[PDB]
Amino acid sequence: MLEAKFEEASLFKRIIDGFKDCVQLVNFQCKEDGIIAQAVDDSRVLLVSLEIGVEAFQEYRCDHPVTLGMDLTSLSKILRCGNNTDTLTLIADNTPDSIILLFEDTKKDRIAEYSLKLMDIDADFLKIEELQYDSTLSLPSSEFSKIVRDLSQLSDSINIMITKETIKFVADGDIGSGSVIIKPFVDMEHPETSIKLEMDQPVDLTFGAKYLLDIIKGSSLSDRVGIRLSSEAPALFQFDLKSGFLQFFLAPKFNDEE
Amino acid sequence: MLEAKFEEASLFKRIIDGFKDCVQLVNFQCKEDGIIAQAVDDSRVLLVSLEIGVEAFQEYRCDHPVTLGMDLTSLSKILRCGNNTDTLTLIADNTPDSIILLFEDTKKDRIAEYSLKLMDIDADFLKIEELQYDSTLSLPSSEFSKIVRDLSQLSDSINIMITKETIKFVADGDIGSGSVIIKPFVDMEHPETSIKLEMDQPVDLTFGAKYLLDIIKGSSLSDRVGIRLSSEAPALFQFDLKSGFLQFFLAPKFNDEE
Amino acid sequence: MLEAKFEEASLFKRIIDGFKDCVQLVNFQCKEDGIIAQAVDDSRVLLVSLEIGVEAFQEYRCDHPVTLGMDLTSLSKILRCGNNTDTLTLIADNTPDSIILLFEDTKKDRIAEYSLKLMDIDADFLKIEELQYDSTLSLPSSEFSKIVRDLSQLSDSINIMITKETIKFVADGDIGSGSVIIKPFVDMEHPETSIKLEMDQPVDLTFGAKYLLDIIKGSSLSDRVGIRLSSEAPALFQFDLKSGFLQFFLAPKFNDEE
Repeated sequence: MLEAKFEEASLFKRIIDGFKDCVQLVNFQCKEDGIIAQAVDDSRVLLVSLEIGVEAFQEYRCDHPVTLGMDLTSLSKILRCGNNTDTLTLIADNTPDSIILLFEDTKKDRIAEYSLKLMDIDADFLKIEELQYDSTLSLPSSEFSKIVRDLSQLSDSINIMITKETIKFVADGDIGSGSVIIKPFVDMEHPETSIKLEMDQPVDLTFGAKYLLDIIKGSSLSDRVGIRLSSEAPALFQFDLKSGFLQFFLAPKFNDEE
Repeated sequence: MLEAKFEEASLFKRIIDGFKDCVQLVNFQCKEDGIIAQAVDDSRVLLVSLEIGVEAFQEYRCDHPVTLGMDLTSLSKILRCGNNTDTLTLIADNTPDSIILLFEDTKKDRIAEYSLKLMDIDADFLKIEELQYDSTLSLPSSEFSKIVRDLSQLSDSINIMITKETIKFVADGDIGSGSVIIKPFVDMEHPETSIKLEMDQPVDLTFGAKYLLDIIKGSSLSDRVGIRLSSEAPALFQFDLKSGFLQFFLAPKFNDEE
Repeated sequence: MLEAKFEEASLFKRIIDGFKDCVQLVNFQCKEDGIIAQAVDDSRVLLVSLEIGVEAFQEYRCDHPVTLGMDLTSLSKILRCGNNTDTLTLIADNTPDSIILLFEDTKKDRIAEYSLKLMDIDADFLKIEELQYDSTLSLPSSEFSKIVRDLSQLSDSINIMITKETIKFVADGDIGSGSVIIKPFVDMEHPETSIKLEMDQPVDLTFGAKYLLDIIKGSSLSDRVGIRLSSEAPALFQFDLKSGFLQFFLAPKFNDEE
């Protein structure tokens, strides 16, 4: 069973836009403590992991863990109906064939009620995140977006190099090249702008501009993105929600991978 | 002869945008009491009927019913010059080859004067609207636009079902389906939001999302669209003007038609 | 050597957008009194001539005339990083292979430093502007833009006819035709709106709508464009800068040329 309704349909429409783009399907599933989901591009280098806590729903009941996959573009079309304030109510029975998305106006005039035929995925969820990542930084999300779009002009691969007290994005391509370089610092004038960074061992990872571009669409969800990198493992970029989060595990380039 | 000038060129540029899109040509023609026009798509299921009363012109003289057809996209290009406030003056002689559209600034500096070569249509105007339509409703135009765009995401055909005190748009397609359902109601707090509906006999008509999408572009002309449906006849959607109107007669789907 | 930094990176990003579009390459070069540049489309009828005085830089040193060519689209990509306020510093050594464009935030956090591989052009600068042009006019730039976009709807060639106290743009095409006509006049209420025009001999020149469309993108640089026409010579359209300018020499149509 499943019955969950958000206050503002925007929140759910915001989140889904965050990965609607980098993955073809998403296998959603509700647990007693909230909703979670996961997706992997066909290119098999990008993993999307989502969690919306109960804390984010005005009503929520998942009395029996219903797993349900579905095409994202199809889900986005149904979410276009959005109304970003008028109540969105996910509804899905015990063993569903389609999830019913129900929007209702502030009164009872509009019964916008869509049903989206679910997909069929042979659920193989992955737990690849790890305990210790070589380096860990965070920074204003939009600062990060700029850097990622910018450098992706020059090259198809952005290189993220982290050394002691120095974070350096560098794109080197054909027309030329360029590199943004930032340093950790505080700002109690609005601490959520200060660049936090710990580095257990300096790291140098190169990723695909393509994918990174997708990963920054989660910026419309948080004030600060957090990036953790590991030499022997996909880097974990994350954006926090009011209860829950949205994380993208991107596999660093071998020479391919991106 | 013909000499008609609107106060704000916007009004005429607004109207023409309303059907510029769903028809290839329009056969314009002036009568002593105003200007009227009609168009039918090549697909032969959509009829556009327009009427701009004298009441809407600052000057108007049609001393001898000049019928003049013309391509819409071509007319739209000439209307792009629009200036939405600066005086547009339609001018066309007794037996014209082209209509002269003249814009002049608030003084005499700008003589924007275009001439558009008329087309040649063997005028066969149609009077297909009828006395009694099975059901009749009206509603905020934008409410209607939403419903039409929305449902057209799911399907290529929107179905409009009208029963006692229940108006229900339903699109059922491949990714899934969905239906908006509204009920008649008043609102003296701004009566032009209240949903008026009379139903002599309940009706169930299915149309083409494609066409309906075009029909809602007339929303930029009125606060409320009016829809009248008939079992044995094209549905009449209309948008009222300050003297005159703009109506689209769309032929309900057999299985084809849209 | 070369080291020049603008206060607001916008100014340089504004200028380059002005011709980024109508030319493939630009051969930049610094002289003791400022920076200048020139470009010619492959179509060989449009010349772009630029000059940014020292007066427009917060710092400037060109101790040895370094000529450097470069692709514009590539330059525009690097200028997208723009930040329109944060300091852009052009840097190029004595005999460069690439120009380094350096943006820095208001503090020292962001070292956006790009390098653009220069091109290789066998510099043949042209001095084709002349002493006396048959007619000379100026007018609000945006007034001019309108006229140029408008008429380019009807035709592929705009004709500029200048007679005593009458400036008349006329496009005559297939769907029809149209002509804007203006007259010289003063306005001490904001003199920079008054249409200045001297005519030593009346002129009638026809140009390519295509090119003229490009020439008006320099409007985002000045309040008034200035057009000087000559029977036996490319017309000179210009936009003035705070020290310097931007001029486009367009070759009038023979029947071809545009």
